Amino acid sequence: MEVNKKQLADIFGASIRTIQNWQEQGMPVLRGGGKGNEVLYDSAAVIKWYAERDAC
Amino acid sequence: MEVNKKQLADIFGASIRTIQNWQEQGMPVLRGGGKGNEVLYDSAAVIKWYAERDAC
Amino acid sequence: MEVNKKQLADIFGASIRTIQNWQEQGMPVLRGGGKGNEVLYDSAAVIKWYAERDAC
Amino acid sequence: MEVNKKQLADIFGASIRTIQNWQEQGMPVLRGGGKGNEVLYDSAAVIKWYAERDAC
Amino acid sequence: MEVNKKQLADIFGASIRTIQNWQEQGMPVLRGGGKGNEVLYDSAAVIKWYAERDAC
Amino acid sequence: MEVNKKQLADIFGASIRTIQNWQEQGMPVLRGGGKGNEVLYDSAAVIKWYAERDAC
Amino acid sequence: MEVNKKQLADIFGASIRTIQNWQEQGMPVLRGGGKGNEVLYDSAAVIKWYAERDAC
Amino acid sequence: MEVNKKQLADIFGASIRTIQNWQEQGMPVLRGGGKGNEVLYDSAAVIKWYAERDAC
Repeated sequence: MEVNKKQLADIFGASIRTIQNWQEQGMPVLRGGGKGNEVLYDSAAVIKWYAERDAC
Repeated sequence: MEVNKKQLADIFGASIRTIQNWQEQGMPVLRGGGKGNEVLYDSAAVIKWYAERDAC
Repeated sequence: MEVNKKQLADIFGASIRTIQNWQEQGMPVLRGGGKGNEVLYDSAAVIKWYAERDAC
Repeated sequence: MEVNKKQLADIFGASIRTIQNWQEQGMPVLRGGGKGNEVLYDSAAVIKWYAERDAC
Repeated sequence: MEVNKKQLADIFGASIRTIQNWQEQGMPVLRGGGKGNEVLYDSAAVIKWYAERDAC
Repeated sequence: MEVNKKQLADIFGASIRTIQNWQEQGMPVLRGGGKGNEVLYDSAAVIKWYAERDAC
Repeated sequence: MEVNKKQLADIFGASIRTIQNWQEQGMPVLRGGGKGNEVLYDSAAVIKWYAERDAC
Repeated sequence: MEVNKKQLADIFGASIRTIQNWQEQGMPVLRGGGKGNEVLYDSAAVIKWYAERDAC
């Protein structure tokens, strides 16, 4: 599902700064409008990204 | 995040049948009652369980 | 007060499925204590949530 | 005992999200460590903090 | 979580004698299965009991 | 690529303050975000903007 | 020897995820300072625990 | 801002030695140069590095 940074953090039971550090490490982001629009995330793709970090 | 089966499925980009199927394999359930009760899930704990299943 | 889903729907004169909607929309839930006892609610907090829905 | 966020949550019959919310409210942390090692908690110290929070 | 007497003491950072005295004062216990299974505890229920001892 | 202020400054071999100064001078921003939203930049767009500014 | 989590994984030829699950299973941990110092391990103590998992 | 070792220490309310020790621990340096070059720092990047050090 479509989530904002705050909603993503809550889904992971994590800090917002925990979210931002993951972004720096190549964590996927969705879209918006270009200046005047919050960063959006696909929870499914973030979960897949989190999982493949330590997949064999 | 505390979510229902439909929400958890949305979060994972999965079918409800996949969530039921994960539960049968031992996926953690947060307070979820029995009868007259919808089940609540810890999205964060289900995500933890997910990654550790094919983790190294 | 400490109420279950049945008691809460009762207090709101609503269907249980309606209570399940409010939960999916972000309505506050207590911390029961695991997959043994039901979801619990704080009636006071649910009322404030209900009221702050169209408080602006 | 020394536990991770998921264990502390299991111990309290709570969500991982509830643990994070408690962390923001001043809930004691044993080994926050540093980005590289997850956060460790003193279950005894968290319980003492929980009990002192709604006590006379 | 489901714990034995030794695990519950460690969770409380306490003496097993401390636990046995809580039992006498009415601290909640789980069930088992006729000769073999030790006394089991719901950590969540025990914390709830610990806190209610002088809650407002 | 989509980067935060620190990453952009790292990419340019510049201080974060120079990035803020470029922002005030009309450097393109990708995700302005709400509050609690960090600012996201398009590295490719900031580079094009950089080259145009003293190009002949 | 005294090692941090990254160092113990390398000693074991393992992922960080593997070390964390062992911790969850009761693998010994040292002490520190209180949220600042990383989790520390006694390699000797950890090896004894690894071996005693199915020593006769 | 771009500041020298003495300025950064003053900004942090810290000893120059602490700054050196943070440098050994991986703290970002801006204009480092070689010899006949004193070290410049991005105060904004050092602050970010500081906060994420014991952040969740």
